[PDB]
Amino acid sequence: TINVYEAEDPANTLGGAAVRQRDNAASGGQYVGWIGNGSNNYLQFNNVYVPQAGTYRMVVQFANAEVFNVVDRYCSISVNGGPEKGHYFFNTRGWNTYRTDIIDVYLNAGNNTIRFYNGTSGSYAPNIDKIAIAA
Ligand SMILES: [Ca+2]
Ligand SMILES: [Mg+2]
Repeated sequence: TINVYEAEDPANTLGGAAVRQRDNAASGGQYVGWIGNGSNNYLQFNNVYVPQAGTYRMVVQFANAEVFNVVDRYCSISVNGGPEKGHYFFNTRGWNTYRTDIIDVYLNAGNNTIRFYNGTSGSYAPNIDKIAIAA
């Protein structure tokens, strides 16, 4: 681990309906919800800093208890305004149950942005607790 960033960090940008909410079960006692149902309802991590250009592992801590019978939640991930990389996040079976999954990201030396969104009407990303970047 080279850096951890809480979703609710006040440095971050929340668009639209995305919102910081309290959960004692979450890291830092908060998470970001209502990411999705249109690309304007986004979470952007600002100033994700690494010393070297390259591919890193981004460990995402999240909750997803959607049912249709559990289902995955899709999220689009854009690095530095780049093209979306889609990820299907498994079901944690409870909205207060936070697990992790890994997504590879290409970062520049210095500060980077990472945006989480889902542009599909009625479709939501998981709730995001925090991310960690590992070299
Ligand atoms: Ca958190
Ligand atoms: Mg995985």
